[PDB]
Amino acid sequence: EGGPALFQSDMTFKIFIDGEVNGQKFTIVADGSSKFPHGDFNVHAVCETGKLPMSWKPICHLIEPFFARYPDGISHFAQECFPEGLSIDRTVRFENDGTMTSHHTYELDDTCVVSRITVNCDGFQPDGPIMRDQLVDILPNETHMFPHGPNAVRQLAFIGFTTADGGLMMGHFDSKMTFNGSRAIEIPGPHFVTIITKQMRDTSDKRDHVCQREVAYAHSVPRITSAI
Amino acid sequence: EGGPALFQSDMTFKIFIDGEVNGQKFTIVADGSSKFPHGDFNVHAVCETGKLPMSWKPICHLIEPFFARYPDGISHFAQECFPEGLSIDRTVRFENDGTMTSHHTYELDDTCVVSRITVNCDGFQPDGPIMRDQLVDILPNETHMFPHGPNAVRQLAFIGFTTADGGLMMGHFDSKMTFNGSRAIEIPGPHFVTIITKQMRDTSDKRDHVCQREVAYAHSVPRIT
Ligand code: NA
Ligand code: NA
Repeated sequence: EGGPALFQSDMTFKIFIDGEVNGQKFTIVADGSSKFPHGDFNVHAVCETGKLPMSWKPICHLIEPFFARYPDGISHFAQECFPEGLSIDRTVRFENDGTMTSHHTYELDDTCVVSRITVNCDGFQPDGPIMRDQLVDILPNETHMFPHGPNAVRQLAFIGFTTADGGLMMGHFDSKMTFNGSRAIEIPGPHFVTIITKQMRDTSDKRDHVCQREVAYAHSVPRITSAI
Repeated sequence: EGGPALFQSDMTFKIFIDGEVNGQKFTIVADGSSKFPHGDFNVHAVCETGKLPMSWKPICHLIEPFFARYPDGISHFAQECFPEGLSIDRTVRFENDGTMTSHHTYELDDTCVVSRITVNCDGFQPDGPIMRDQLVDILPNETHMFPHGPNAVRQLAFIGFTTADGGLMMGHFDSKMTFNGSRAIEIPGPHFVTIITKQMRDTSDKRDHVCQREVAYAHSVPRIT
């Protein structure tokens, strides 16, 4: 198409995140592999600035939409964007807490996808559960994909995180993916991507790091053909 | 006898809506029925005041969470609320347009659930697709249900409506359902309700007559173990 044809290969990825939270700079490098048919892959992410100043949990969406698994009959926008690439502009606004704003660029180097992300995490509560590292898991969710003009798609999500006291920190996620090239590209109709995420810490790597697994896949719902 | 045991049969409902959009007052009355196991049901609505002064599409969510079909390992909060009843306080904020704020109460009379709702639709664009009636389809959604303390559940959704010119009007839906009793109630863990809606214009004359069908069912999504 021929972006989806490229993704019939096994691929690797590398992510460079330049971040700040409340004025304190951080750097994360991440890398991984994803074999066809994709939709289930791990990432190894390391904080290169010593110790991450906030919970690793909200970093989950920063550390590969083209590795989601799409069925027959839904257009896979992120994959169609290649070989030219795509950018992402994203907001995650946490209730009673700060807002993460990011800019993502993706380029293809043969079968490696290289990602550069700058993120500003501002207005975060120093005595809240993100900065106190009191977030215990990431709730699986049904993200909503929408056409967004001729060259973009918008992803909306409610991303929950369970707190150590058994409460819930809710992030309002709004992400626009934009095609970088001049050709016309097939914009999918409204659909969903289900995303399941889990982070783990091992003795393997001694650096501050997570190993995160994501299962991601697209689906539609049966439409109803009359009101009887 | 309480909760889901009250919903094992065929049931009816009646809805009274007291509304305004940009200060224009309107009244809707609606009824329908829902047969066990529920999850697929019709409503028939009439604007008692004549012509609806806005699109009927954003009214879809006002004109029955207890008629969603719940499977066996998810507690069906809205059913569990009965006989005491349930309230809903809900906002739907539309991008580049108005906000609908509604307050619902639900009461069970035998096998009929009666609903009384006030809605305030404020700040709507007189030249936007809501007020100009240029919304065509209601997109299906995956609404997100969360526990919300020991007596409530919060439902979050992205409710989109396509416009005639192929655009999208997006509503941010935020809704709290609260038990009005003193008994301890089981609060379900995080889950989803899939909702598929279709609205039909009916033979009207003096009053708008609209029919709506909704398929709604709960499901809960993998975890990684
Ligand atoms: Na499509
Ligand atoms: Na449950």
